[PDB]
Amino acid sequence: GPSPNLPPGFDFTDPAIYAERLPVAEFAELRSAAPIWWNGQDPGKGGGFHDGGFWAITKLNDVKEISRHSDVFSSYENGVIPRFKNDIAREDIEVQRFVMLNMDAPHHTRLRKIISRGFTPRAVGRLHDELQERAQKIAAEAAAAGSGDFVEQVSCELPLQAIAGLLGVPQEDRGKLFHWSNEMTGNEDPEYAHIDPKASSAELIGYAMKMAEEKAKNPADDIVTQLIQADIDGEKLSDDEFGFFVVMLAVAGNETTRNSITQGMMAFAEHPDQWELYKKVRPETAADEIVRWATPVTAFQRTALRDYELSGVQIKKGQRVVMFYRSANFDEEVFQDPFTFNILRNPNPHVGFGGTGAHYCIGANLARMTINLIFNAVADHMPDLKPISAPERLRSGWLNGIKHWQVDYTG
Ligand code: HEM
Ligand SMILES: CCOC(=O)c1cc2cc(-c3ccncc3)ccc2n1CCN1CCOCC1
Repeated sequence: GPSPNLPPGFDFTDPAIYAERLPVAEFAELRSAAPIWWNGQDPGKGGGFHDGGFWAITKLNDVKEISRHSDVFSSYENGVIPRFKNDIAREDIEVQRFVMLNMDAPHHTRLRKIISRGFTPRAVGRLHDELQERAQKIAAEAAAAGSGDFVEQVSCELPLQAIAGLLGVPQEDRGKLFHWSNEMTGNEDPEYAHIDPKASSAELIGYAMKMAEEKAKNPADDIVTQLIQADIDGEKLSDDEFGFFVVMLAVAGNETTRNSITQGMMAFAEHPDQWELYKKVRPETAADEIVRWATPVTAFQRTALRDYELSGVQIKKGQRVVMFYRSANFDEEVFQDPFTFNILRNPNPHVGFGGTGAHYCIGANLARMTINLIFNAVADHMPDLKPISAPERLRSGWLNGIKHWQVDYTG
């Protein structure tokens, strides 16, 4: 049929778009008129990839099919981040293959099995009481300030305290850990143009290898002991593997959950009836609707290892496919009234945590618990908060970020 009604040269990974808005109408146009669509990229404008473009994947069922078929659609070949600075060196993309996220089987399979010791339901549930205490304090301290930046005073700290608590990081080191974590993303935004994620990664790995050495000497009530201890078949994280895991956690669990909190509260501000129902019932289904609505990871990519026919479209070996979770989470064929914010939506088969498959977010339930604890604390301590001014968005081609949002906690 006809081509989609998009501006000439539109690129759905363009950071200049996301600094201003989510391209919600453009995604809906692809879903209607071209659900799998070749997004061409001009020479030098591919965000670190130099292959002419990629396939835009806009439907939830296609996102799931790609995610299940990891034997064909590789994470390792080009990594899963679909946009960097246009001048990034290929070596700086390939160095990212040392984190589990950018590995294929069998290397990913081994690493995932070991790391799963650190994300058992018991390990995550063991954080519930401390994270609930920290959430209440964060909301109380924010409310006491009267007004301020909701992103910084409500959204930022609890995700970072969740990473620190999972890892057993001493309190005197958590300032350093949070700094390194915050220096890992956003470097295409002018506000963060001076951050040095390579230097931060190196500092994190060095810190993490020292922690691995020390925690072998004395096991503690952390997951670190379970990670670096050989099983019957001698499987464990080496010290440097633990380091690359910490680098991966510092990124994976920080600005993702943060942006679900900020955009969850933005949704509540825009849907007062849902906020009144939340305060009354406190339904934990709200966390999944908040993740669906916030879709903190706009997109991850894969690379075809062989020719593959997807929904009538011939994907060719070597081509990239970009899974736009932000489109799939509003797919009219899957969700009843996708553009209604409904905190009771159940079941909620969103792909905010990815499509079901080998790389499905291992921190999904830790993320949901963090969200539920902070929004209970917000409801307890600042039930009448009202926005002061519009959110400032993050210039990124794959992360859907809010840098700042002024709020009157008093109302
Ligand atoms: C709302 C918050 C979060 C969102 C939206 C999110 C989203 C995602 C997505 C989209 C993926 C890729 C899934 C795929 O490719 O199929 C992923 C993977 C991953 N996430 Fe999360 N995540 C969140 C929170 C967290 C937290 C809190 C942690 C840990 C503290 C975490 C750890 C990981 C790890 C380790 C992976 C890699 C898994 C693998 O490659 O096998 N995430 N996440
Ligand atoms: C060798 C250092 O490992 C990285 O670098 C790295 C890890 C990482 C993890 C995620 C991630 C996001 C969401 N869920 C799970 C994982 C995303 C990006 C990641 N990176 C790349 C950092 N980049 C920043 C700027 O440019 C250099 C690369």
